[PDB]
Amino acid sequence: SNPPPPETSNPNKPKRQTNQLQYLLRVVLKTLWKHQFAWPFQQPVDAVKLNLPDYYKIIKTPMDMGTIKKRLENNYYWNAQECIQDFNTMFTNCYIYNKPGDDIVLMAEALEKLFLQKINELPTE
Ligand SMILES: CN1C[C@@H](Cn2c3c(c4ccccc42)C(=O)NCC3)CC1=O
Repeated sequence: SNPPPPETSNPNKPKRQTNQLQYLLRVVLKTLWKHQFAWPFQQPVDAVKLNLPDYYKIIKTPMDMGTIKKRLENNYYWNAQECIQDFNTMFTNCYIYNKPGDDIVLMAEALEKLFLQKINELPTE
């Protein structure tokens, strides 16, 4: 009914950290996760429960911070850009599905503002 949970662990992928991946987990994710607006974004959108039966028709690639958090904890990302893309996909999804001015879009905008500020201080590759 809902799409399967996105993959958060990669078998046979070696454990490798980078400065940027460390920053994305220990600074960026940590700051966004504790924000008062984080909660709609802490797990996949359950469009069946939330009565959004057109959501998956519009959103071909769902993404959320719970998935990102698990991916970072599991060292699923090969590089920081994959993780940054997941954050960007999450925000884009919100902006192309919901009416501007709806609470959820205002919440996404506040989280993205903080995200982009932290990304301005991303360590150089
Ligand atoms: C990440 N999500 C959550 C989904 C459910 N949803 C919506 C609002 C909303 C507000 C607070 C929690 C969930 C909310 C809102 O303002 N207008 C309608 C949609 C839509 C979406 O893209």
